[PDB]
Amino acid sequence: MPLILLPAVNVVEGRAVRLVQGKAGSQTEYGSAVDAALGWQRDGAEWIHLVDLDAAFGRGSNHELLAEVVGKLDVQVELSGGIRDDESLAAALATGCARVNVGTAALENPQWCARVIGEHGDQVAVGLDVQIIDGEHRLRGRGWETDGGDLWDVLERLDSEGCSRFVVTDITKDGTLGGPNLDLLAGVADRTDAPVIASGGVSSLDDLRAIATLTHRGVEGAIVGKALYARRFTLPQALAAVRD
Ligand SMILES: NC(=O)c1ncn([C@@H]2O[C@H](COP(=O)(O)O)[C@@H](O)[C@H]2O)c1N/C=N\CC(=O)[C@H](O)[C@H](O)COP(=O)(O)O
Repeated sequence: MPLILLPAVNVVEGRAVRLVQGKAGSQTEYGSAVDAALGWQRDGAEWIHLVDLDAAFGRGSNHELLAEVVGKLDVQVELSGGIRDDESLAAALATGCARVNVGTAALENPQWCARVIGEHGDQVAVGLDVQIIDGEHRLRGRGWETDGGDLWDVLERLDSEGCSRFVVTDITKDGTLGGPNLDLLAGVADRTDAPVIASGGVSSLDDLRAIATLTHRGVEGAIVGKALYARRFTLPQALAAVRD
């Protein structure tokens, strides 16, 4: 199957935004989150990667608006941000979303995370957001403010636990239009049979073709934010590119 494309809708105060390397001072904005989501659906999206960035940064919630978005969409939503306990996991799932991503809690609450992987299966994926410095692949939590440990040790543990899916970001590529980190993606994909979703850095249709070349190694899809919002290319171009 071709690479699945997931347009990102990253929500700050109800708006679709992007950041450069997850840093608040670099925020660009693209309208209402609901209009963004509906637009990508109109354009052909199979999936929306819907992120509550206020919740990821521990500074607020867009949960009600995200529930509205999920409810209005016909297509599948992968929902994340703030999903750190039983209450917030249930609230997320109660929206009717297809699945969630857990970030911080995989780092800080491994037992909880293992429990929810166990109970929820394919509805729970883990986001592995990686900052690589001098070869050290570190996970980042809490809106990428915190250190969450070594990627490979955590990946190994999650994989052992049965984690359904991993959503992998090179944080230093996220929002940069600098290209995906294909090394990191292949590295993760080669260490798990669980599907991997590539997130961050896409800058061109050729970047998507490049990620597509990894589908056989288990890279199932790619999340695309800035290239779409900035109108580097269109969704149908992208959908067509991954089938070249
Ligand atoms: N500081 C951040 O920006 C950030 N911090 C956490 N998350 C996510 O918050 C959730 C974890 O929350 P929690 O720990 O569980 O509360 C997880 O999903 C974290 O992965 C972020 N999402 C970043 N990009 C969002 C995205 O969708 C890009 O648009 C996409 O990579 C495309 O990038 P592009 O434009 O194409 O380069």
